[PDB]
Amino acid sequence: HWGYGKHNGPEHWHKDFPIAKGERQSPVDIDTHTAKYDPSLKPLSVSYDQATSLRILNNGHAFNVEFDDSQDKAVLKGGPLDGTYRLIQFHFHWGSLDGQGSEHTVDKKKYAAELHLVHWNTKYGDFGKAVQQPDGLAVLGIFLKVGSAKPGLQKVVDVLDSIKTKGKSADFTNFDPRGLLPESLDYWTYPGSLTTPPLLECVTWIVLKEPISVSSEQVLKFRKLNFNGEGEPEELMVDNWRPAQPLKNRQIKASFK
Ligand SMILES: CCCSc1ccc(S(N)(=O)=O)cc1
Ligand SMILES: CCCSc1ccc(S(N)(=O)=O)cc1
Ligand SMILES: [Zn+2]
Repeated sequence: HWGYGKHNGPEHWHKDFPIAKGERQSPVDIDTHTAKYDPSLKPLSVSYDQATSLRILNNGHAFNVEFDDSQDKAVLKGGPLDGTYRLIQFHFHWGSLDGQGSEHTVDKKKYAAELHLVHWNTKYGDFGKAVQQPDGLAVLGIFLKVGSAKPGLQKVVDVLDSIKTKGKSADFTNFDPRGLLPESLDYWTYPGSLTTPPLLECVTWIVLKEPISVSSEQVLKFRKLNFNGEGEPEELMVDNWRPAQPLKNRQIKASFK
């Protein structure tokens, strides 16, 4: 099965998921000088006041914090979007070292990690139908740099020891994802894909310019997770990022400057 190793990592994915070589794959390098300021872009509207987290899961690739998406509760709208997108889960990608881990890059800069808040377009009724559509998902991407701790992250960090290995889950209620946002909602946007198999070309990417800071100790705890299941040989969950893919026929637009 696919993963992030030498034998099953990003360069192999195309053999099971040939869309890996498609026309709108993610992530990409954001060349900030060539990104077009678009005065028609609206402010992003992030409405997470009624978000209801339920559980956190080690899926063998990353961990997902899941939300009840059965009502209209935690929604993303505006920005480049038409319509209303409901939060279903967030997860991260991170490195073995502070100098790598993000999926998107900014003028070839890698960040230590990248947060993905995944939302599906309510016009398609549920997530599984949304991923079959070109405007099915909106993923809000936020870079992480190492510096001062992110206090709103610590509840996630502390639960990680209970989901160390593939397939473990733990109740995770009352987690407020507003505590993971930077101060500014200035962003870049472009059309792309899921960054893991099945690599479906269903995502409007919205990547915030301002990173959040997390501490060295917080990222260290991400790196103690394991890609293996309980009772199998330990493989630290590190370097679970896909490298930048060809931009092909796409324009990255900026909401700012
Ligand atoms: C059960 C592991 C078989 S080896 C292998 C299987 C699948 C992949 S893929 N194309 O990355 O999904 C890569 C390596
Ligand atoms: C369709 C099953 C995969 S769900 C899924 C896979 C990848 C992402 S990502 N890393 O945000 O593009 C978001 C959701
Ligand atoms: Zn992701």
